[PDB]
Amino acid sequence: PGREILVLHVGQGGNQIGYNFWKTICEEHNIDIRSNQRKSVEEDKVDYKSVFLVEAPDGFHPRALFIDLEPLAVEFLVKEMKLGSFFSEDLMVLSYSGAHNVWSIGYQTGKKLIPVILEKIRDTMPETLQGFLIIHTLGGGTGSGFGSLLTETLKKEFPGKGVLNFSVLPSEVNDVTLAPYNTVLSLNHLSRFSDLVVLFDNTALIRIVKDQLNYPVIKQFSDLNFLIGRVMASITASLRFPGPLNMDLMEMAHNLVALPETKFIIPSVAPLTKEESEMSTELDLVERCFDPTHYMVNCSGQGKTISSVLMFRGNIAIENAFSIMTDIKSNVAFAPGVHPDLGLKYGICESAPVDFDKEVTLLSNNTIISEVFNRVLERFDSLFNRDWYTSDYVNAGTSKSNLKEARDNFDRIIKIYKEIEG
Ligand SMILES: Nc1nc2c(ncn2[C@@H]2O[C@H](COP(=O)(O)OP(=O)(O)OP(=O)(O)O)[C@@H](O)[C@H]2O)c(=O)[nH]1
Ligand SMILES: [Mg+2]
Ligand code: NA
Repeated sequence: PGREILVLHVGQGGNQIGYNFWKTICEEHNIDIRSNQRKSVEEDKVDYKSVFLVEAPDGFHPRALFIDLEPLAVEFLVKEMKLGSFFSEDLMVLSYSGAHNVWSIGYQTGKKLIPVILEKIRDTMPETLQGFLIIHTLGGGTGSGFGSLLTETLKKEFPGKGVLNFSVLPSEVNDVTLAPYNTVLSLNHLSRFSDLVVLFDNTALIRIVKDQLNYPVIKQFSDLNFLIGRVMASITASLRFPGPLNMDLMEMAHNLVALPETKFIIPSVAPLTKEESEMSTELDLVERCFDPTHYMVNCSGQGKTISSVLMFRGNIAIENAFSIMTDIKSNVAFAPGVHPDLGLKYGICESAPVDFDKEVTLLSNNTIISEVFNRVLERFDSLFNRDWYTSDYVNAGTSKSNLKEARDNFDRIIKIYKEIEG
């Protein structure tokens, strides 16, 4: 017993992403998400289901909480996807009134539900829990504010356990005009209390789906969020299936976080289709992961990699994984202080993702984060310098001084990344 993880889904986006994540986890473990049972004994594989799944005498359940300040996103999701016996009511923490896209309302209002959330965690979490994953968007009010509150709360209440965030940044044109405030307040909070923040944005996700999967249309967020679920599943695969070289959450964080502030990570995965997994080399897949076309954050270029984690899944030639390392270091730009022999952390798992031959997942700590964050800062300043949209932050406990304090700390993080870039 040990290595267990609890996943908290917060707000509309965080819970919708949760559907794709848990669908992927059940499929990888050959669990029927509708019956809660193994699909069969014969195809039960040697694995460690307890990382994300609770086995009870009646069947399997997600080690998850489904948290929102309004009920519709979760209720509609559970009905449409027929999740009623897996996303069960005892795992939901729902209110009625919404955060109205204001971080401060999400933070304040969420405080009222913290006792129930802690009781549920303390009621069912094994003592050996290794950590928490918080799934949320940063541009709305509940994912951002309540997610921030939860990051702070768990790090304070459970010292010694990992707190990792999977966080969706605003799109290149924001689809919430308040998103700069909500994103700066969230990234400030996560810089204080998270151990590692894995970032995504919808501009990059849409580009990948349209250009790598060539979907003719995206009608529901499930046809975008599957990419976030894929990253979450694959970087934990070596906790759940056999393989030559396994790694846990804080093992990956320790290899990535060069300075305490540099905890903001860009993920990528290759290939995106089964057909490509059958006609690709380890070299080709790693090169795709390091290419901006595959980054799940919208970036202007390759940037400079400070540190990276690569998970090789499936039918992997270990000699190829090792021999390409000099080629990665020669062909990918790394930050000036990175020694030629350093900057790579490998995990190798024998389990391929559903029906693929092999797959590589990259977590990159990259100086280009400074460009992504600077753009957020420029959006923030365009509102804040005019005093636009501040009233309902002020009315919910975030003074104008507090907004500025969060902005200035955010800027200090940007400058650390820019300094490392050289
Ligand atoms: N990738 C992805 N983005 C989403 C999803 N749902 C919403 N978004 C994005 O998330 C941001 C809006 O945040 P929501 O998650 O809707 O807000 P919330 O956390 O429910 O907060 P409130 O509605 O303000 O209480 C926008 O940038 C949306 O485009 C989703 O399922 N997947
Ligand atoms: Mg909402
Ligand atoms: Na909303």
